[PDB]
Amino acid sequence: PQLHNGLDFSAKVIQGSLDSLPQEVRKFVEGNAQLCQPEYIHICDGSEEEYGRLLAHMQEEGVIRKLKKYDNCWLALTDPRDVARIESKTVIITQEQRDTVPIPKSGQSQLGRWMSEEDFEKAFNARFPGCMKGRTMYVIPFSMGPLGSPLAKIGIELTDSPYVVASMRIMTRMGTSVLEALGDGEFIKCLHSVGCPLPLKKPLVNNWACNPELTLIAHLPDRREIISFGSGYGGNSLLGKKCFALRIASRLAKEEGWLAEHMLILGITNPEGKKKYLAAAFPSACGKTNLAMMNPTLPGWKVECVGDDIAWMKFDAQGNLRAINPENGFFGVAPGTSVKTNPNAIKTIQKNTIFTNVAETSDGGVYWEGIDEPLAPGVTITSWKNKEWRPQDEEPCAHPNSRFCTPASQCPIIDPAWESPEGVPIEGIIFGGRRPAGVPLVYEALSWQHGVFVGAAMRSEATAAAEHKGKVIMHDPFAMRPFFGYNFGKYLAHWLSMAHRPAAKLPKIFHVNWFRKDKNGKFLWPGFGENSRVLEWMFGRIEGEDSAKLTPIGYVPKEDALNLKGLGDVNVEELFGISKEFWEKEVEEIDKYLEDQVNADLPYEIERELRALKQRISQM
Ligand SMILES: Nc1nc2c(ncn2[C@@H]2O[C@H](COP(=O)(O)OP(=O)(O)O)[C@@H](O)[C@H]2O)c(=O)[nH]1
Ligand SMILES: [Mn+2]
Ligand SMILES: [Mn+2]
Ligand SMILES: [Mn+2]
Repeated sequence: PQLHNGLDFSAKVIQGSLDSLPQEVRKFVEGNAQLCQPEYIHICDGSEEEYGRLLAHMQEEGVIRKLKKYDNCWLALTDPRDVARIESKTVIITQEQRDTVPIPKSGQSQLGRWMSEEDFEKAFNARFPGCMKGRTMYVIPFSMGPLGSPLAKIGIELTDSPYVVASMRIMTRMGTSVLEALGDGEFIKCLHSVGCPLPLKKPLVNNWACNPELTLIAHLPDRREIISFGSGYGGNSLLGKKCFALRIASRLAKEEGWLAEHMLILGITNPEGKKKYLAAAFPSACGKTNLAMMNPTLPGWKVECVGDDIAWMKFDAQGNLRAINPENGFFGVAPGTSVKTNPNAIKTIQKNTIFTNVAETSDGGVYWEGIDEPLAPGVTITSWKNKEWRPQDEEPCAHPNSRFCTPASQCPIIDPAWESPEGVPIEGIIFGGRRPAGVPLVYEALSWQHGVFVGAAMRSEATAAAEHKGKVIMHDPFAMRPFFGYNFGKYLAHWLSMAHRPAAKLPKIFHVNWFRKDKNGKFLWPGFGENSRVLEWMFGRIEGEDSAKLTPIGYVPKEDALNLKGLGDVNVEELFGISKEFWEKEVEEIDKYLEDQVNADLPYEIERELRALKQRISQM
């Protein structure tokens, strides 16, 4: 009810009907409409018609450009201040800090950013009231995972950015069919605003609405709410990806007995017609997308992509670990993507794809560093800064975090079961990162508990994913450091508890390093499609082949166990060398890290593995 006309936003709905929404969806929409005060409300139906008008609208506003060279591809150029997912502005709200992060022993926690309810209410009320003035509030009903899938979860994102709507249509299942599937069911509440109410008080750069100063990405697992303000870029605004599928989801999985992980999923078929599914957790910019879409160099081997970033996993009745990709597309880094590195990505992004902050060629194409493709005579390049760009300048023409947003269905090697609601059985889990020294090409864990320790001990050199710079080696256990939804110590115990499941078929756990370098700073391993040779060894090890040698850090391939034909010039000694001096140092850093960062919440079995690894090394 009401005594005036300030609560019924029906007159501002320009597509859809507040009446057709489930009760709790309407309250969520109208309540924030009253708080944010949008000029219009647009309930997305996910149709092609809506998508086409949205793109046309953004093209008329100067928000996106049409890439004439390709089929329905578009380029967005962001404010240079809003070009990446901001980890320092990402917080998780719980009544108790210990629910979100372990209480460090000495210093500040790297496993998460906790904020109290009281502090968040002050930050929230300082940002959102009236933040959508003069703008349209889009209502995105989206499903993470195939509709009707047992591991699928439904969310509603409210946003004032048509760029977010278009991207969410690619990255999720979005439209009217989700509302019908949701019914009166529970849903994750996602609220997003670029934080630029009209009239504008700060001139917009590149027609990119954003509020860097007030940027804040908040998670409230207890209330099932994601609240993001100030940024329109990727992980900050596509709330189903990191905020939902990893942070919120990891907490739900802990409660409900499954796993939400930062893992690609790929199926691999060998020359004998046997096919296995693998999952791999690498930190950002460490090769998940290249591995998941690999073009294998070994004849008779086939790699198929289920997903390249997020895996939701759960043991089924038979004891198999089943995984689904909850996403609907790929949001991959553009630079470095070439025909020789990731030809399957090139084939995917040639249509129905949105590019952000890559360079544009004069003939309506895209360009970026590492594309490894010559341009025709006369073709000029416009940088992501919307300026004439020559290869002689030091400015890269594409931002290092530039992106393509492409539908997964267009991947030529998309797995025929990538949308199966039952998921795919995982028989192996891979951990890895950028280690320039010490860590061999591949080793296999000695047990489940050691495997969990291997994931917890993961380290990798600073890349260009968050706001980290320089050449530093940091910890990123399970490749989840930016994404833990709850106490990491409890996360370890959750992983360890899977070994207690009856009839559980635990997958083998491997650790790979594509990035070891020699004394000259040159990669010892060619990588890319050649990684199929490493997958072949894992494949045989899962079948039980006696191809492993025992070392202090785990099992490594026997001599001549790796198919190295066609290479031969590879320095195998330095590539699999295990140095006592290096690993003595490695255990100590892991020890100091786990002791400080996990402290009282470190499971004993993890501490035992650390002690056991320290002992085996000391006997070298
Ligand atoms: N040396 C080497 N580099 C790689 C390999 N795979 C990927 N890369 C590089 O790592 C960067 C990011 O790769 P990407 O697949 O997007 O990583 P993701 O963010 O985990 O999906 C790209 O620029 C690639 O050139 C590899 O096997 N060897
Ligand atoms: Mn990722
Ligand atoms: Mn990627
Ligand atoms: Mn145990």
